[PDB]
This record gives sequence, C-alpha cells and structure tokens, in this order.
Amino acid sequence: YDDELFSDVQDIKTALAKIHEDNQKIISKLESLLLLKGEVESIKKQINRQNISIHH
Amino acid sequence: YDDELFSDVQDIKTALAKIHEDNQKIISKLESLLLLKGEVESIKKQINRQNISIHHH
Amino acid sequence: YDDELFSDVQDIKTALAKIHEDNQKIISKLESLLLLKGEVESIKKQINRQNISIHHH
Amino acid sequence: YDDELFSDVQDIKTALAKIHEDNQKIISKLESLLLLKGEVESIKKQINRQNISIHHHH
Ligand SMILES: [Ca+2]
Repeated sequence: YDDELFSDVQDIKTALAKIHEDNQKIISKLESLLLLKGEVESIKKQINRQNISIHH
Repeated sequence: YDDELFSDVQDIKTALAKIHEDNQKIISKLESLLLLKGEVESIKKQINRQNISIHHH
Repeated sequence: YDDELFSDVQDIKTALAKIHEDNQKIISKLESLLLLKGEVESIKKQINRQNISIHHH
Repeated sequence: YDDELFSDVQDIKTALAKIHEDNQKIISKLESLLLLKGEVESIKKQINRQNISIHHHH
C-alpha cells in the first residue's frame, strides 16, 4: 500500500469531510428558512383581523 | 488488493452514502419551501379581496 | 490494477455522479425559490396602493 | 502505484472539487433567501401602520 496511494486516499477523505460539513451548513439554513411558513400564516391572520375590525 | 486499502475504500463508500442521504433531506425541505409560493399568491388575492370590499362599501 | 479494486473505484465514480445530479436538482429549486423576493416586494407595493386609495378617500 | 489507477484517483479528486464548488453556490443562494425574514417582518409592520392610520382616521 502507498507509493503513494495512502496520501491520495487521505486527500479524498479530507474533501469528503469538507463536503459533509457544507451539508450541515446547508441544512441549518433550511431549518431557519422553514420558520418562514409560520410567518406568512401570521400575515394572513393579520389581514383577517383588519377585515373583522372594519366590519365592526 | 491490500486489506488496509480495501478498508479505506469501504470508508469512502460509507462517506458518499451519507452525503447522498443528506441530499435527500435537503431536497425534502426544499419541496416544502416551494409551497410558499402558493401561500404568497393567496396573500395577494386576500388584499385584492379587501380592496373590493372597500369599494362596495 | 486489481480487477476488484477497479470495480470499487467504478462504484465510487457512480456515487459522485449521483451526488452531482442531486446538486443540480437542489440548485434548480433554489433558483425557483429566489423568485419569492420579487413577489414579496410586490406585496409591499400592493399594500402601499391601498394606502394611496384610502388617502384619496 | 499503477498509472491507470492514478488517473482514476485524479478523476475522483476532480469530481469532489466540483461538488464543493456547487456547495458554495448553494450556500450563497441560501444566504440571499434568508433576507426574506426581514422582508416578511417589514410587511407585518406595514399592516400595523395601516391599522394605526385607520384608528386615527376613524
Ligand atoms: Ca448540497
């Protein structure tokens, strides 16, 4: 083994570690973005509340 | 095919399979986010509905 | 170049191609999502038009 | 270290570099999307302002 297969293999492993870390970052931001769905539901309630007061 | 070399190759295969699984999770979340699109359009209509009510008053 | 080693190397290449394919799908979805920013700005204008409507009475 | 095997290893490296490059772009797009959080918040305030004007208006 090597000559020098081992060094190349290590480099591949180092790259794989970097991509996975990237994935973790991509997932954190998706989770934060998902909170948007609740906010845009809130806007629709806020508009309905306006409609209720105006009717009154 | 040195045994240690095979061990190392198996590790690489294990890493890639994990990355692919993460990709599935990422795509699943994106599909959910896409539904936002319909929700926003509905808000524009809700405002238009409001405008009509105000005119008829 | 051992025959089994070559096959495992081939298996690795197939996996990278699949991950790359996942990437393109992810990018496509994110481009669609970015269209949201224009839609939200449009809502801000639509609400402002209502305000102009109310002032004129 | 067989020369054919070396090419195949180089090929693997090239694909990984390309995937990382894609990862960067995906991240840049997510950061842009995040600014949406502020925009949706701006709308919530804009609606509240209407309610206040209306109260003074009425
Ligand atoms: Ca990704």
